[PDB]
Amino acid sequence: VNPGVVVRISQKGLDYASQQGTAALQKELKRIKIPDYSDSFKIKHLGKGHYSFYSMDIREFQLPSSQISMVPNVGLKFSISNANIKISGKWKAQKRFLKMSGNFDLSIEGMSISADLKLGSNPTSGKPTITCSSCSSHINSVHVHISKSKVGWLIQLFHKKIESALRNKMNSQVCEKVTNSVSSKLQPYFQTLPVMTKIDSVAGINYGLVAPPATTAETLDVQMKGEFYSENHHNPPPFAPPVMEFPAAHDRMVYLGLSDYFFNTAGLVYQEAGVLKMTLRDDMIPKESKFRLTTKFFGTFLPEVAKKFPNMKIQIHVSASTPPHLSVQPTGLTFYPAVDVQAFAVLPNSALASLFLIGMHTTGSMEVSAESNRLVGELKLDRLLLELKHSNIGPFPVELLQDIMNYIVPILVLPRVNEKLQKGFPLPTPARVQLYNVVLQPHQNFLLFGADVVYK
Ligand SMILES: CCCCCCCCCCCCCCCCCC(=O)OC[C@H](COP(=O)([O-])OCC[N+](C)(C)C)OC(=O)CCCCCCCCCCCCCCCCC
Repeated sequence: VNPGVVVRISQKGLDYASQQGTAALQKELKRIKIPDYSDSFKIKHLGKGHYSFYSMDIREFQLPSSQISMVPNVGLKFSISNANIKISGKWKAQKRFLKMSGNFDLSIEGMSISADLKLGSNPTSGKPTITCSSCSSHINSVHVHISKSKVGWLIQLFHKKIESALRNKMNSQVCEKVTNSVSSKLQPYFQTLPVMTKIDSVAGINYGLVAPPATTAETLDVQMKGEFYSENHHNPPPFAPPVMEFPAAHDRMVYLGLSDYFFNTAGLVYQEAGVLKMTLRDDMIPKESKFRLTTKFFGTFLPEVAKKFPNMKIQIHVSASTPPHLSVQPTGLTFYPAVDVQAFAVLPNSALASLFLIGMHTTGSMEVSAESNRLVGELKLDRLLLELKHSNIGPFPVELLQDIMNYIVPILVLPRVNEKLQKGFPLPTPARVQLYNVVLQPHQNFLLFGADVVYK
């Protein structure tokens, strides 16, 4: 099925992911435990004894450079190159009754760590997966700076008996940490991505992955369902999502393709739940106005109203007749709302007497922006078109209600609607990230959302 939303992370985005990762990887690397090395010796002109290098602690583990390359159709390749591991510890040697002790410094440089990241999807939950398929460290030199006392044999000893085991265990510990951090911390983090985002008492958005993440030459492509759903009653959309093929760029870190299907499912869900309705009472209009929802006022042009229903208030019911459409094109987004406006006369017992039913429809601009990690918008209308559907007070020129419709609608109706639109809809962002410096480029059948991300 064509996805309703597509997320494309660019190289700039991956570079950021790697910098945050490496930084987080440094801490785990600095917590590696290297054993104590105690062994005996017997040198031709020195004698027999027991040496010991122990109580070693990692003081600095700098990872200056890190990089994530994209291996088309395969995955990511994480690489660190000039790793510097500065270790410190103590040592003690004993020759007969001679006891010698002191601290020592060790420096491991030119360490290279390479790891393969494989991306997948979990169908039963719709969450992305990431695991480390391969890892390999590599140490170039080991500078044992016990340069403080004339004890060359001990330094010779370190290189001839200990170095070969230290490096091997260091290379294993590093890849052990990397592999673990991926499964235990990288994967669980990217699963904070919203799958079933509940936005209110009525709707929610389904951001579930509909296929495994595809790695290309220059982008990591993520396909999401992107359809507003209802929990009170499930109903599939009478349309299919468009193929969102957009220019892969590297100006921003991430790019979202928000299809028209996505936006239109919202309209369907809110309509069918019977919530796009509103009651206008005469007391909502500020007391200092020309128009009044009273039969008296309506008497100026429709009496009838004042003739059958003498001096009473008027109540108007505004409801959506059909699901509001939203068209996305390179010029901008257009909204097509159709409403049923029915006027009732409020009898002295609070009962409602149907006056007439009006069919209104218009065309407006839907502007879209982003605040925090939300998608907000604002609706603006054009001329309103009235149509008379049925009248209990006889046929009349439906054009007489134009002035009333042109006050009520933009003063009473539009305001409430824009409040929800300005509240917005949650975007598919993982935890602890905020989107800044965004660009919204309208395209044919979908909206392009580009942005930079900042990880807390
Ligand atoms: C696709 C979603 C659309 C929404 C827009 C956001 C899209 C994401 C684009 C990247 C920008 C966001 C950066 C996220 C940072 C990644 C995790 C992090 O910083 O620390 C993890 C966490 C870091 O730990 P921690 O700091 O988060 O919390 C742990 C704290 N301690 C350690 C004390 C317990 O776990 C790790 O292991 C860090 C990375 C180690 C291995 C390095 C691997 C290379 C880097 C990974 C980048 C590849 C990701 C590919 C994404 C594709 C999947 C959709």
